[PDB]
Amino acid sequence: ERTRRAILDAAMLVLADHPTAALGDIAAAAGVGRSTVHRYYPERTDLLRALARHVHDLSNAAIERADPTSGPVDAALRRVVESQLDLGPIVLFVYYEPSILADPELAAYFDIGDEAIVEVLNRASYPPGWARRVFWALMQAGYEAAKDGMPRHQIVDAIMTSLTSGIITLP
Amino acid sequence: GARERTRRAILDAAMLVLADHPTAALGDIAAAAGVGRSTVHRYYPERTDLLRALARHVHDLSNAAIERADPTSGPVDAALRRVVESQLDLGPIVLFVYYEPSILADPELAAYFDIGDEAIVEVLNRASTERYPPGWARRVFWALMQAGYEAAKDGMPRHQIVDAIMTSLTSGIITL
Ligand SMILES: Nc1ccc2cc3ccc(N)cc3nc2c1
Repeated sequence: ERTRRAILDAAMLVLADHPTAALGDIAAAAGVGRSTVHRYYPERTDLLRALARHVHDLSNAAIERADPTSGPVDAALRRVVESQLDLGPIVLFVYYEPSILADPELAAYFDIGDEAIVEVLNRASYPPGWARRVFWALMQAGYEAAKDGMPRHQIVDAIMTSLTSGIITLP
Repeated sequence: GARERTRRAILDAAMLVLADHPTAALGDIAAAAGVGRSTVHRYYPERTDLLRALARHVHDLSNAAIERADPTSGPVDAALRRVVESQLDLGPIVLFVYYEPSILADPELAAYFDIGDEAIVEVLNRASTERYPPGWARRVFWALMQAGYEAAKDGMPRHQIVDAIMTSLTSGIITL
């Protein structure tokens, strides 16, 4: 379990910045040899799908830790947003690398975990499930802004304002 | 000519096939284009070459579509709606190519995507009575567009997606 964790953390750290990195680069960052990675993940796709699952699990833990239904909605959503942003740009990688969510099993797993965020967005309230889509869309813009080196506070403010007001105001 | 037509056939086949089968082999795309694997390799020697070409082509379509929407004609709300429609109509292949410069670590493709990418921002800013960090509006627009492509794969009707994107841009989703 420790070695598996070292490998997946190294994959997160490395692929977030260098999405085409060799398995050698990932092994080195984990403090292990290539054969080690191979023993757990025979093919790159194996590693990438394990990585995705691990990232989703960390995302779900951060949601539970943020405790979205506890206390005032504004402060609660900010806790959620801050801790999702702390995952970093690996999230963009996992959602956009074509071979990852192409697996139907993993795609189904990915649909599970954000029910409490949806509750809170519902409480503070559009086609079916649109609000949920918009929230994660704003999160996506947030990850890209973080990628540009924008400070977490300003991203969180931009997301919260976008949730309540959108980005333009029509005459 | 023949080569131009063949190139367009391969790209058009890639746009359809990869939107539903993101891991499809180059040979599978060849078959969908009605050409031999041998022929496809004279156009794109490796799959990754086709992926970069497709991404260029889609960015091209995106630019032509914004132009075709006459983004500055008439009431700004109706104009913005035309722009949204124009991009929604590109289809779910946009989900495949959006983050591709990053995915492929291809700064050249990133530079390609840059060209024309301020027009949407001009359209948004000139439809707004107020004044967010650099690039925020652009990124939100495209994130919402992709929520749109996803909703569309999930059976949401075009007109309803356009209404939702428009409402999200101009008013958000919650009240605190
Ligand atoms: N673009 C999207 C769409 C739906 C999503 C659903 C999620 C559920 C749980 C979780 N931890 C993260 C999620 N991220 C999503 C991102």
